[PDB]
Amino acid sequence: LDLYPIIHNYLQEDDEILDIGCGSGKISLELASKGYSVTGIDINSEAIRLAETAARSPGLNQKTGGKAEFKVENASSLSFHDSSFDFAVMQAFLTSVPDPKERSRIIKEVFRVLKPGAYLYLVEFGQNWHLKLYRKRYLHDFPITKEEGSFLARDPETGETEFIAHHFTEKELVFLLTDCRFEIDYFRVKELETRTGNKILGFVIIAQKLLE
Amino acid sequence: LDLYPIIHNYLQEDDEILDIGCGSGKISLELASKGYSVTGIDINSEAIRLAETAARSPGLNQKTGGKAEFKVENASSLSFHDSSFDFAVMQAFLTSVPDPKERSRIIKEVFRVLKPGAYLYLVEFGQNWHLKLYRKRYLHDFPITKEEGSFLARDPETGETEFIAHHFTEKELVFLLTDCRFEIDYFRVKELETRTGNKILGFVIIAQKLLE
Ligand SMILES: [Ca+2]
Ligand SMILES: [Ca+2]
Ligand SMILES: [Ca+2]
Repeated sequence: LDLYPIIHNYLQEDDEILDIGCGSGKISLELASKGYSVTGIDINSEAIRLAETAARSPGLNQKTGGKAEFKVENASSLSFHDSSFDFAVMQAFLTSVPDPKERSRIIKEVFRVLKPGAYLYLVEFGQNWHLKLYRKRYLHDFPITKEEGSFLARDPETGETEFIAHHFTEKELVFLLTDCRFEIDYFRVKELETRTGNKILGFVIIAQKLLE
Repeated sequence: LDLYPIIHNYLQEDDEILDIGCGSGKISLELASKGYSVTGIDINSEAIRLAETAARSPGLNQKTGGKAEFKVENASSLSFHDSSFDFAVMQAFLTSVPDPKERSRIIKEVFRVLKPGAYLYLVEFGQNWHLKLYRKRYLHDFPITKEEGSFLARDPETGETEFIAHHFTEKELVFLLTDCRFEIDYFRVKELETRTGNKILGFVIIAQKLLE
């Protein structure tokens, strides 16, 4: 999952960027390389440690000016102040958050730490009902997950449950955003690659935080 | 899956090493780094391409003298001459070969391209019957694979069959080797990590090619 080019139409030179769910920091470091100041955020210290590791390795940059810092954070309770950031990126993050109420609380937090009229770049997987094998997985796991579009990712050799993944409907994603006072500025359905190599449909969205 | 230290008791300074099933070349490059001349072999050009890619990247070496070359090969029909190599490494390779007759033909080829009294370093996964989830997988897939210890690795999100994996019994591995005139010099049962992160028991073996 790379950064879609569209993001560069909305970024401005001195934007302070929050990367929510940075993992081991691929995207944060790519933005830093392009001259942006980015804070990469993640709940687990493992990922954050790896990210600061990667962040040392040199000669990466295609531009000057950027920097990347990483911090362990709980996205439904950010340490940062209101209006701390010019831009947020949320790439395949909410998909790993099993509680729909937890997801709104995260969006409210992003809204809070973003300045007025700041943009949010969001990429998520859609519910691929049209794909027989995904329809089957959704049908099979609903009785367990009890949420529509949430299913279990399983160990390939063993079939043991590893984690809960959620796929979104357009309606659901749109309202998650517009209920927290974002406006949709850019929206595409795209073919995305899952963390396991499947080609499925998802969404690329640029939302803008409304002025008070 | 790293190289077990034992290998360094059997390697000699100017050994020419064959790495069968080199993938993207992690192990070949590690041996090259340590000053060995190594040929990394793999059936698919993708892996080989990546390997020559990785092989360009610099500053890796902890010793001088080594080099790594990569070639697309079919292991049951090697292009190399008899007695071409002082040492062979076969790490989690045979596990991906679904035909037990194909596996003997590979061992015969390794025997052929190895010099008299050369060593073979082999690492493989054992049949973990003691692990309930592996016992269950073996039981479930036998009717499909029709080979004992062979099962299907499945897509984590979708459950679709990706590939056939084989786990070995000690008897089976021992005879695969001793039927082709190797003698077992070193043998350990170790806890290994699967390509998907499972901790299962397997084998580390140093076999020696018998003198004619
Ligand atoms: Ca499964
Ligand atoms: Ca796949
Ligand atoms: Ca696992």
